[PDB]
Amino acid sequence: LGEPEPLTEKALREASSAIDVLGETLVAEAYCKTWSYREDALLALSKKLMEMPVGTPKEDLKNTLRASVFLVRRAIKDIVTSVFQASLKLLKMIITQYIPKHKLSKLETAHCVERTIPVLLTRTGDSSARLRVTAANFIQEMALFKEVKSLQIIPSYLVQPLKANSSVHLAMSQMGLLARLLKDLGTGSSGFTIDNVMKFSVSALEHRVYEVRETAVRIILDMYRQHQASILEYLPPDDSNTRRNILYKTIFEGFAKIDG
Repeated sequence: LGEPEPLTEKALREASSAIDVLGETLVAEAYCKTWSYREDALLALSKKLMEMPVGTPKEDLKNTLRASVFLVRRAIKDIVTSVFQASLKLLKMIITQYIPKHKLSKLETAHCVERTIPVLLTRTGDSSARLRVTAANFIQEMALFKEVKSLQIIPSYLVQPLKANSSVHLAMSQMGLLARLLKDLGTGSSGFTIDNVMKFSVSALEHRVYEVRETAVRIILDMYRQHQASILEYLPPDDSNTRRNILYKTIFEGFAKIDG
């Protein structure tokens, strides 16, 4: 049980503000090469956050939240599973317990979500299937927490178009999350719209990976079962020249199958 190594010059400037709020010891623990210290820092921070009394000044509560979110964000990228899992436990406590306990605003909730969800989505492209599932399940869990659901933030990340050079795992995970949360949250108040969903799905039909294109077809057909006529403007016209692309054939005779 030797002490954590010192922070590098780069880490020092990067974590400058967190050091003032949380102290150098805890930040050094979080940055060091010993996973059990990285884990302990997050669990210690978890204890510290919930022991802060109700009447604590709002600016101290917000600073502490912002410094903690800074550490959660880096720990979501951890190379050891236990540290990754401890960061999710901390993140959940901040959004679901700390914020409502101290009656903090929607801007704080939004800050937690905006700083962590994009980094968490990168972990849904991990090589480990068990890690992809843990990351995806947590995103689904946060998307349905009452305070986060109201902000409509998470659906907006899930409809962002798939990059050309995107991995097979990353693309499949995003599509899986889109389909599952679209069914749970629906259209209107959620942040999903016929507009952004179809825009995403039609764009995915040009992806290099067969399985990505195939899932886009499945989502388009599901949107036709629900919304019928209002999605047709997003697609090309139904005729035999369009049907010389094999995917659009499947879609349009798919539409024909769904009707009489």
